[PDB]
Amino acid sequence: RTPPTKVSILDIAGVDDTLQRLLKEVWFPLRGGEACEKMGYRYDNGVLLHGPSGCGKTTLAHAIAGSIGVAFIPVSAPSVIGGTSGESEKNIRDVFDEAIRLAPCLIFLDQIDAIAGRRESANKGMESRIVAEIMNGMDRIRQNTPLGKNVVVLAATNRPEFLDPAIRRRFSVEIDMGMPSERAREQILRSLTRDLSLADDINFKELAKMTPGYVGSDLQYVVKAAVSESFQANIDSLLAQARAKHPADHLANVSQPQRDWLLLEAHRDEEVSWPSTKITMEQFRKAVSLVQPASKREGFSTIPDTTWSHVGALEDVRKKLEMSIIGPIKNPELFTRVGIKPAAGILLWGPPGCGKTLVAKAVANESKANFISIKGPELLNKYVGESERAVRQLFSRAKSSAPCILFFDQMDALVPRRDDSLSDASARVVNTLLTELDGVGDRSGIYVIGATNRPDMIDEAIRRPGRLGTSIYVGLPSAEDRVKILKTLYRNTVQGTTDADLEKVALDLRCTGFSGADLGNLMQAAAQACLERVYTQRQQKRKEGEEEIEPVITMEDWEKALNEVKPS
Amino acid sequence: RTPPTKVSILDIAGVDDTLQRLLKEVWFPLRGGEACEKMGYRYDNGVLLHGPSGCGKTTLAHAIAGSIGVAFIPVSAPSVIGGTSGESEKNIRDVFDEAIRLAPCLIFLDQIDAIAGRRESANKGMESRIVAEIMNGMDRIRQNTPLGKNVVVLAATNRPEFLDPAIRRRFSVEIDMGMPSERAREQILRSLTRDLSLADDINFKELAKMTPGYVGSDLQYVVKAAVSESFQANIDSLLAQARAKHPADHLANVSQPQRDWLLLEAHRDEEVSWPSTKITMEQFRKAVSLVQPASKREGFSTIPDTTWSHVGALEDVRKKLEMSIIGPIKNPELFTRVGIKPAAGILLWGPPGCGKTLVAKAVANESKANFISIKGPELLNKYVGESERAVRQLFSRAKSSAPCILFFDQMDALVPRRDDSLSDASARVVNTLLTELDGVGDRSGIYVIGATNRPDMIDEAIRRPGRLGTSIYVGLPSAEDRVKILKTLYRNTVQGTTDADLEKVALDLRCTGFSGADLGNLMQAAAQACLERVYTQRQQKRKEGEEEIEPVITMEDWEKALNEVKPS
Ligand SMILES: Nc1ncnc2c1ncn2[C@@H]1O[C@H](COP(=O)(O)OP(=O)(O)OP(=O)(O)O)[C@@H](O)[C@H]1O
Ligand SMILES: Nc1ncnc2c1ncn2[C@@H]1O[C@H](COP(=O)(O)OP(=O)(O)OP(=O)(O)O)[C@@H](O)[C@H]1O
Ligand SMILES: Nc1ncnc2c1ncn2[C@@H]1O[C@H](COP(=O)(O)OP(=O)(O)OP(=O)(O)O)[C@@H](O)[C@H]1O
Repeated sequence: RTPPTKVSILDIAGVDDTLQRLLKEVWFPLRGGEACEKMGYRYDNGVLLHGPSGCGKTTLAHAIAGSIGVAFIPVSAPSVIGGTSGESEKNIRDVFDEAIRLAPCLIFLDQIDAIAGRRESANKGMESRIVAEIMNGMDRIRQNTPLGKNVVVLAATNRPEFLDPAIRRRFSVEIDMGMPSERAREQILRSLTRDLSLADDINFKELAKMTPGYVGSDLQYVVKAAVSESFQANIDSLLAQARAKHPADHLANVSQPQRDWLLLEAHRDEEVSWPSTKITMEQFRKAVSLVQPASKREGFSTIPDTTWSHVGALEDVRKKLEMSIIGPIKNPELFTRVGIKPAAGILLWGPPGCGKTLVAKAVANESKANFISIKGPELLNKYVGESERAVRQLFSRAKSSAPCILFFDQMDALVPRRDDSLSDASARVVNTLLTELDGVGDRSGIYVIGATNRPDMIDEAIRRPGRLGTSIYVGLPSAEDRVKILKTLYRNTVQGTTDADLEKVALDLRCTGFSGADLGNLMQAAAQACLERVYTQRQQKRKEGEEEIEPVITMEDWEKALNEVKPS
Repeated sequence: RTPPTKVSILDIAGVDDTLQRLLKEVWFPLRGGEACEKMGYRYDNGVLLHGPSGCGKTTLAHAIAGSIGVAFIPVSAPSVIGGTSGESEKNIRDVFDEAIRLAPCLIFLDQIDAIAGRRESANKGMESRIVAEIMNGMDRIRQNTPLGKNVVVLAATNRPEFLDPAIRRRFSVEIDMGMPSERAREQILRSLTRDLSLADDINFKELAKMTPGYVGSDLQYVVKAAVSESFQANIDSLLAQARAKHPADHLANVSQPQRDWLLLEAHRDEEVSWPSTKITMEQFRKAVSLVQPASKREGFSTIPDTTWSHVGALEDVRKKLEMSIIGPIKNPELFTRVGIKPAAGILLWGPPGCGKTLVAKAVANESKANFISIKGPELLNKYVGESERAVRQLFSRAKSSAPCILFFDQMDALVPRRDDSLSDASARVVNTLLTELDGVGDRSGIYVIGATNRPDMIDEAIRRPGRLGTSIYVGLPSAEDRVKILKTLYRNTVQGTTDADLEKVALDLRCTGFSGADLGNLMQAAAQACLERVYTQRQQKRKEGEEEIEPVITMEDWEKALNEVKPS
């Protein structure tokens, strides 16, 4: 005999539409058994749950069993496999036999791709035989049903493509338990927090927004982490209290952790009352920093510390960018009301990497959105079929994690091979690209930014609205801007600040023919030269004559570094 | 019923940070049970302890149990396995059932890779079933918990790669019990010596200091080795005594070991009184020399006697190296104040056998930091999913014992498999490597040095600053160095040594454009020419005229060999 378990039904949320459908399909046959028998009409047999790992498939099934109050028979992937070639099949029979005999019940097949994979991919005579056993069992249920047998077979899988097309046909109902979005994460957070006394400064909405690739289990842990962090105050109190009851002078201490441990060991039968404290928003942020995501090894690319303050001038461009990208992301309400469709893509042309990197990253950071950077010819192969498949993969990855900015650096290679007939490989890639661009735009969230140092030879087809229609021209040469950049870089140091020196450096001819990346390099070069001076002087004095170290940087260091460094 | 044991908590030391973390996670749920029940918040369930064998994992667990005063349930690797196919599973259930019933308790799973290894590596139907039983038990605990059930599951393993990824996910907290310290070894030595009568000249502190990568088991053996060494005096005494009782003249001897054996055999029923002697410091040093752990594949690697005085010239390279490695280790204050992130790695490229290994050791030695050397194909295994986990392990070990220099010799194997699509295994490994490199930059202490005799096909991604960005070019063209090499090779011969000849040979133009391998070949070539002279002369004289053979080598042989041989 196998009775049901006690799991919390108030734990799962964000699955409103799907749970409703499940309820409709499962409630009538299980709960009103007498009614279905009298009518003579047939019902739903198999319910397949799919989606990514940790999506709450196992929990949903467990919850449903507990809530209805029916008998739960858990069939895990390797639980039926035995030692001898026959015991496995015998067990499958017994499972189905006992199940049909006792009703109402819920049979749950957790991780089904391990038992019933494609019969062409399995060259073993045991695996094919097991699939056959399942099929036979399914038929037996169908025949017995009009008497008073009420059993529903639930199943969970992570990938539908790995399953045998034959079993797919047998199963009738399918529920998609998809990716936890911003809204979904918010809901999950609320479910977990339900039993906790939250403070007024805590905004679960803010937490959800700044939580990219976290799953239901991860969020569960973030909540637990916050709990431990809050109870550090009580630990400090106990330490002070212990050192007063049992002093032990300085004999109990060799280090800090060991002394704390020893005091607690001495106490033993001492019971203490713990005050119920509230958690802060700061504690949650601390907890979030210490937690790890799931999709971290893929094409994620983290957003740098680049803001608008790092970009000198280009105020007109800044405003235009805000309108296009920040407008639809932050204000969807505004766009729906007026009547226009959100953006798809923009194109940047002019100076190089320095200008492009500062633009691409600044906009991306500000929106607090994801960023992916694919640079020029670092995609092409000698073979005929991986290049196109790779491009498809990039867009799929981008689609999965929205909001995201997809950045294409140096497009002068791929695009001009259309106007004149030359290569076949280049033709295929560009055509796939055009195709991918047109496809996305209705659902949005994915904004494509293209950049090139050369605007002349480009195909007009790519330029067309809906693809990369917004052509933004970028230019960097101006003195006032350079001074601002120098100040911004030298702002992040921590006495001697020296403003006059910064202005003079900017005035020089060599500085005029520079870029953002060049100025950064100049700063680093000056720092290195200064270190050389400090090292040579200090070592000479210490050995011949221990003194203090001086991290101060003067003009002589800047001048020498300036003389050597060249642009691009 | 199973009550706690009485083990000394003052025995384990050197684990300050780790013990503190363990305290935080284990103290609150076990000690203040009433408080956690009232609040309704959830806590930590599983704590996994990893690291090498004899690191004190079993002792730490035992100590923690005794110190807190909770019930200790020891579950060893083969303690739950029975005779029939069902008794094993029944026992696992009973363990979890009794454990949840009685609280507060600590369940300790010692050596878990024997019970729950990878389910793909286990083709048995019993092993997979046992893993399933553990999973089911884990879930049962989680459900029961809000009532008043307080049980923490501790576990110890020697290798994280062998564990099933499924159980890894179930366990939440992980503690790394890495490299044993100087203080810790001192303590272990004292524990073992406890029953022995040590002399006054023995300083256990000195032993511990000069014992780098030895574990608890190794130290145990060093003590045993000392015992055998002392009892050699008694052996000599018995030998002399035996040769007096039963002389047997010279009939009992053909060799030395055999005669000794024969005498003892004759005696049989002769009982002798053994005097209790004290061990010396000299005997311990002798014992230490004969002991060897080797640790891992390469394991621990002590720093050689290589300084800057062993390297001829390359003064520019020396200064650059000092800046990068010695700069951040010795002067962290300087780097934080200026504003730049510490080094992560450098690359050494040039001609075959120029002394790349020697330069690497010199830098490491000078910083008085640790050194690990992993050479080319001495990394690859037969397994697939273990390669990536092994790389992760290396970085974890390096992180634990910082400051350390991680040296990769002959990188020509791993790096070129990016520019052209080879396979999937190579792709995963290199991507994991890039990931590991990016992570280490702010935390630092671990500086990665790469060396290769071939620079052509390498991915630019690895070359980027922050990874192996600093490309240092090395060569070998100095006269003084060549003389030293010639002397070193001609040192291993055994009359006529001749120093003047060696210097002149080095001076020649043909010698200037050479390498270490070339000089070795020249020496061999000269030896061959000399043999020809000896053979022709000896045969002519013996036949026409048996005389003696002359192994002497003059300058004429060297000159002829020198004329013919060409470089590479
Ligand atoms: N949608 C969700 N809402 C609340 N909690 C969740 C959700 N999804 C997962 N969790 C938490 O994560 C845990 C894992 O859930 P579960 O094992 O059901 O996921 P899964 O999709 O079945 O994973 P797998 O299929 O790989 O076993 C649950 O115990 C739950 O605490
Ligand atoms: N860190 C340490 N401090 C003091 N003594 C130690 C330490 N580590 C080991 N020892 C000594 O060595 C013995 C072995 O310890 P223990 O069995 O806990 O190591 P282990 O890591 O659990 O080994 P394994 O996991 O292979 O069983 C202990 O009884 C102790 O006397
Ligand atoms: N197997 C060895 N490992 C390290 N040092 C060696 C070895 N054999 C000789 N040496 C030392 O190095 C000098 C010889 O240099 P060699 O031509 O072997 O180049 P190397 O870089 O030291 O060795 P390798 O090229 O094998 O790394 C000698 O002075 C000798 O003392």
